[PDB]
Amino acid sequence: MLKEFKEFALKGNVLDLAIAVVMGAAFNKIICSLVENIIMPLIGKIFGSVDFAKEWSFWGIKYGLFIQSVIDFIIIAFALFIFVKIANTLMKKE
Amino acid sequence: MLKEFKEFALKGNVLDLAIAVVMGAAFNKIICSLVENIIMPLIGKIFGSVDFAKEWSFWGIKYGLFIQSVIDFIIIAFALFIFVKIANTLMKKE
Amino acid sequence: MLKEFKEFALKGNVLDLAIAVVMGAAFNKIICSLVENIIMPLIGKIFGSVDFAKEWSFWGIKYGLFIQSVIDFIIIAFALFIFVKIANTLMKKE
Amino acid sequence: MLKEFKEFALKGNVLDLAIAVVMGAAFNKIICSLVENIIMPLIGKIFGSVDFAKEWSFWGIKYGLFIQSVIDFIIIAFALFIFVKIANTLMKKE
Repeated sequence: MLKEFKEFALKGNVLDLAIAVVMGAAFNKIICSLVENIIMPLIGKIFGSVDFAKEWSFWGIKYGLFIQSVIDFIIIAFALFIFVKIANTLMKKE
Repeated sequence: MLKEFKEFALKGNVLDLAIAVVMGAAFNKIICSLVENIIMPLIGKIFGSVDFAKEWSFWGIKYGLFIQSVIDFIIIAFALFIFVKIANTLMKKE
Repeated sequence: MLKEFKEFALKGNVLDLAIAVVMGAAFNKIICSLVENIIMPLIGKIFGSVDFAKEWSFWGIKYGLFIQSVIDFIIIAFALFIFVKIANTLMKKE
Repeated sequence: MLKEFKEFALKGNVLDLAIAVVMGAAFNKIICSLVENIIMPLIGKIFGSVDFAKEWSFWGIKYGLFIQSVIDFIIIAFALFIFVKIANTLMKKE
């Protein structure tokens, strides 16, 4: 029940690690939820059209779709930006 | 077969790292399995209705769906809570 | 082109970090590929039947499906086990 | 509003951690986008055919599909390779 090799004691500071993977992932979603349902749309009805990458072919057929993922890598970073500042200040505790 | 640059020796303490990504992810699922099949439902037949976020439109159409992901970020954290305490004590070894 | 705040220099030892997320994830899949196409099946035609969790209902309807995810958390750990030992020794370099 | 146990102050250097999970994942996609839409195809119209793993059966029916995931683990590593070098030098700032 206590100290051998299969069971060290209680699941130690593996606690924060697990929390890392479990809450980081959870965080990941909120981040995107915002960008896919708010951000992307906004940028779409204002500053310009949404996307452009259904672009290629090349004596074979690669894709500019590559770029698209980057372009968003770019706007996906952004949402975090706007997230941190809007949240760092308006931190209400209920 | 031994020491150059492409092969250092044996796959060293990359061991725990791999285990991190492989078992953290695995953990992630159990966490959710609980929340999606037990927790969420419970909170649904008792303390109140499940969700509310199919809410928006805005001279364009963003979404409160944003919130939903957060609201769950909130309840997804919770399941971990109840998980740790119910498990930290009832730690049986078969 | 060099040292301000937006661009530090070259994408530094963020290199290993990126490699972590990019190759750990990649690893994650191989791990599972094995368990879903080899391991799980094996354990299914020999030591016994595959799974059991389509089990519940409870004056509401939660699920033992919860367990299933754990049971596999258990066998998903295993595949890593058998993976490391079978690979640590049979390390051929082509 | 300040220092108790539920709220430490402001969401501290959990900042980089979150950024890790949020941008590493984001990175992960671009990596693959390239390999699935450019790399894999290329290697397919030139150096040879794409894949081979729809291979097995074994007095039961396991799969070489196992290998496939590894083979790609191999080519998925590669794309990173070509990514870093093509990018480390052509680092333009707009």
